[PDB]
Amino acid sequence: AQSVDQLIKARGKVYFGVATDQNRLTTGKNAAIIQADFGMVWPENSMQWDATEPSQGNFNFAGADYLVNWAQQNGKLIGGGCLVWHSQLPSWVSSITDKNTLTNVMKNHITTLMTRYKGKIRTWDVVGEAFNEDGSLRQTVFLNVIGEDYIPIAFQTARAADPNAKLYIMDYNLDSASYPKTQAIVNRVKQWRAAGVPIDGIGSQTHLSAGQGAGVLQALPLLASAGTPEVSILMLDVAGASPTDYVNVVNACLNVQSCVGITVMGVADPDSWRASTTPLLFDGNFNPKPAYNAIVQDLQ
Ligand SMILES: O=[N+]([O-])c1ccc2nn[nH]c2c1
Repeated sequence: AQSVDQLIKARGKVYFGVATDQNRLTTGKNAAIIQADFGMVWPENSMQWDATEPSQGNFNFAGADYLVNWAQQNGKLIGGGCLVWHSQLPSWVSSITDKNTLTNVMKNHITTLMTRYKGKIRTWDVVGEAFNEDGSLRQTVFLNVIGEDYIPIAFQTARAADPNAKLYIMDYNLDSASYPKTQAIVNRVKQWRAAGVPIDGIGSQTHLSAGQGAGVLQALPLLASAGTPEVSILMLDVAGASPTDYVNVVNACLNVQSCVGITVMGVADPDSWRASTTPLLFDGNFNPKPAYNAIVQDLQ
C-alpha cells in the first residue's frame, strides 16, 4: 500500500501523477487514491479548448476551477493543458480563415486560461499533436491559416502570460527511437530553442501496446537529447498492464536525468478510454494491480 509518488521523490524525481477531473473526484475512491499515492494532478478534459471556450470569448472555468482548488487544498502539484490541440477544438475555431484573426483568437485563448491560474500551474502543455507520423508538421487549422510560426507564437505568448510555468510540447508515438516522428520532434525543438522559443519540455503521450515498454528505454534518452530542461511521460497507459511494461517505463524515467516524472491516464480500469485492455494500475475495486506493486518493488 506504498505511495509511488513518495517513492519516486526518494529517487530524485518530482512526481508520479494522474489525470482526473470533478466527475471522478466526487465518486468512488478516486480522491482517496490520489491523495495517498500521487503527487500531481492534471485535468483530463476540463481545461481543453472545447470545455473552456465553447463559444468565442465566452469562457467556462467551473470544472477547471474545481480541479485547481482540490489540488491546492490537498498538497498536489498541478499540470494544465492542452492550450492548442486540434482534436479538442470547438467548431467555431475551424472556420476561421484569416491569419490575423486566428492568431488573435489563439493568443487570447492562451492568455486567458494562463492568467486565471497564474502561479498555480507547474506545467502547461501548450501545443499538442503538432506532428504527422512522417515527421512533417500536421496540417491543422493553425498550420493552414497561420503557418508554422503558430508554434513559436503560442510558446512566446504563454511565457508572457505566466513566466513561472514550465511550457511543454506534447505528442504521441514517440515510443521508438527509430521512428521518424521521434527524431523529427527532437530536431525541430532544437531549432526552435536555438531561435529563442521558450520550450521547456517535451511530453511523451505514452499509450502503449503490450511489450512496447522496452522501446521507451531508448526513445526517452533520444527525446532528452533535444536539450530541453525537462522531459516527461504523459497520459501513460499500457494494454494488458503487464508489470514488465510499466517497470520499463519507470526505469526509462529513472535513467534520464532530465525526466521529472510520470503521469498515468487515470486511476481505475473501468474508467479508461480503452477499459477492455485493462491498462491502468488499479482495478475496479480500487485495489492496486500487480503492475502497481512491481513499480513499488522497482523503486525500492
Ligand atoms: O498527462 N495527462 O494525463 C494529461 C491529460 C490531459 C492533458 N491535456 N494536455 N496535457 C495533458 C496531459
